[PDB]
Amino acid sequence: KIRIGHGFDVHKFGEPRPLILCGVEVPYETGLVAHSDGDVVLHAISDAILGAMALGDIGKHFPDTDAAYKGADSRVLLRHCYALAKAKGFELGNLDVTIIAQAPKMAPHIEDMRQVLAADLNADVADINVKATTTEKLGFTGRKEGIAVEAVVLLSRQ
Amino acid sequence: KIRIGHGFDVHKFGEPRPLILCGVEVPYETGLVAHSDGDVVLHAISDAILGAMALGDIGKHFPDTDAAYKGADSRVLLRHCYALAKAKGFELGNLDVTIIAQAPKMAPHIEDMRQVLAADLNADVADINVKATTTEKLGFTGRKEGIAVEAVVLLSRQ
Amino acid sequence: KIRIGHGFDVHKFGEPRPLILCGVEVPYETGLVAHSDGDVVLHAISDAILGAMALGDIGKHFPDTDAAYKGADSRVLLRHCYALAKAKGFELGNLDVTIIAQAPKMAPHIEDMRQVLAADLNADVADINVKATTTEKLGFTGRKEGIAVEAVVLLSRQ
Ligand SMILES: CC(C)=CCC/C(C)=C/CC/C(C)=C/COP(=O)(O)OP(=O)(O)O
Ligand SMILES: [Co+2]
Ligand SMILES: [Co+2]
Ligand SMILES: [Co+2]
Ligand SMILES: [Zn+2]
Ligand SMILES: [Zn+2]
Ligand SMILES: [Zn+2]
Repeated sequence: KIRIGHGFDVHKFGEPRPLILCGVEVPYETGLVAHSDGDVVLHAISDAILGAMALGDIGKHFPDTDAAYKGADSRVLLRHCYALAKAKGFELGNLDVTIIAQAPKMAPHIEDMRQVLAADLNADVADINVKATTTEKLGFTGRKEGIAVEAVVLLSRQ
Repeated sequence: KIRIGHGFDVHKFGEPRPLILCGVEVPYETGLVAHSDGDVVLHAISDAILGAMALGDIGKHFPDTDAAYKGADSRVLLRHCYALAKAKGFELGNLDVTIIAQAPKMAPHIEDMRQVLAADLNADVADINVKATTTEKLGFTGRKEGIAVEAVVLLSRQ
Repeated sequence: KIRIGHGFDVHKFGEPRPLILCGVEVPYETGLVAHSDGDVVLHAISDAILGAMALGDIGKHFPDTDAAYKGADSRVLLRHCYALAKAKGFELGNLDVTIIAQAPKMAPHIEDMRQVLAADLNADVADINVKATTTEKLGFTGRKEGIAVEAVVLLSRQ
């Protein structure tokens, strides 16, 4: 059995702290506003994994009303979601992620991001893709208000 | 054979009628503007199912220019789409849906929404996921101008 | 083995040149700004194919800093991407594309667009779907500032 999932997340720029994206610190003038560490990339991937498994979403599992998650490293959340999939007998088929951001430039960090995911998903990096595009100065990402991320995943029984 | 589909839909708030989302009435000051009942969630799912089967989209099947479909119940339209899939020998593998909205609050309604889909797709609820995220006040969804939905589906032969 | 991919692209209107979408000239008062011919539909599909194969994105393979791609017909880029998949032992399972645009009207062009893809992907048109939706005058698409495209693909080992 193969199961599909989709994730989507957005956070706004403006938090004076390191910009951590897909577990990688990317140099920038500001960071992302969030309850947790603000890793919008890992959140979208986590929601895709929960989604594929019909386990709801990260708002259910890791609520922003709970101080337990304040400033949390989002790799902990990602690993929890993947562990739920593994406990149900599934593993990664393949993952494809699209970072939608006007800045910063993602290209120098893509490989480091793929390696974070290979480690946390106990996967071959050949089964993991991270991409980036701008929206050519259009919309909220084009105005540098924040970053959006889309992810799709296939999980397979084993 | 397994086949993938993707749906995306948006409607604007402002129509003085019940807000029906994934077949569930959610309390809100206004409803969604559309030719049919405005159920942006079922529309996106419908387009994902039509899309997986290479049958076009809801604009083709249930045209905005067509009086038959003025105020149409979107559960009826979803079931039309799924019946076309079944006629081609396919059934639901699994479905994951992402509601993108600042308001209303979706969490209290998720399970009711899943149960609507399990009934309308004659499917096990374990194969159906409905998620929601805000965009942290960014973009037209973040400003409560309307609601966006993304959906992905896998259909399998039998 | 089956592999999933997702692509997303946006370009802004305002280049005085033919509007080429999914390889098809669509009448409109202006075209799209881009380094290549600006075919946002083929770019998104290309990124889905690269993504499924974990080969990065069109920014990596066809950089905008490189004059070799200036004005390039985006069918060349799509064919390169698909050829990489074929070289790795994969072929099209099925493809579903969503053009997100307030104008121009896509419906008259959908079948021509599908035929471009059936040719370039050496595929049966029954495995190829192209959809369109508006965002009901919301956001940058709704304001007719540009066009966005989402695509999902399933590739299967040959
Ligand atoms: C946010 C979202 C649903 C992203 C999914 C992919 C995407 C950007 C699709 C194109 C249509 C869209 C939702 C545009 C957003 O305009 P905007 O909200 O950026 O416009 P505005 O703030 O300039 O009105
Ligand atoms: Co979120
Ligand atoms: Co629509
Ligand atoms: Co792009
Ligand atoms: Zn988040
Ligand atoms: Zn609709
Ligand atoms: Zn492009």
